[PDB]
Amino acid sequence: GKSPDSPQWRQHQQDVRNLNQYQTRGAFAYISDQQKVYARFFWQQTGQDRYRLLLTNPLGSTELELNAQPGNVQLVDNKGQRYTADDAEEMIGKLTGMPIPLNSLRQWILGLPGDATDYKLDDQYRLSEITYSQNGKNWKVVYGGYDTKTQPAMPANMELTDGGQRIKLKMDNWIVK
Repeated sequence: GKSPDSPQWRQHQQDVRNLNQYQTRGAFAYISDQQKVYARFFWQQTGQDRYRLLLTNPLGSTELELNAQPGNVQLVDNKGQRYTADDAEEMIGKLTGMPIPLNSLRQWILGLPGDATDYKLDDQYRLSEITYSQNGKNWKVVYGGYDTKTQPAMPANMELTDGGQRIKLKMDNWIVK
């Protein structure tokens, strides 16, 4: 698609990084041969390295609560037990069985490649696909329709796959500042 070496893509990156707060919510789905997790999610982010992920059950209870800051991450599991560790990815994988690539997601959920260098844009110069190798772990990110009701537009449909595990995100809306 559209080349990343274009003023439109540079402008989009700038507009997203110029933001200081991001918040979205929607439907979350984690699928693997070991487990299937369906829940409503709430993602709140401040800057590029601080965020909160909340997964709530259909009935209203918390299935997962994760708050992350560089080198400090707190997690409340599906049984309500709270833990603190230094790395978000190791922590979510070890405590819930869902090895979600949170460190990368804090960039990808915003429509930015982050540490990834292998990616492509759609006709509107918006992130469309990403291939990220993380220790033999090739993550494949596919973007669906964007939320064009915000400025800049933000991702509203995302699918992440590792070949085995699959994570689906569908955002109802966003609030950015």
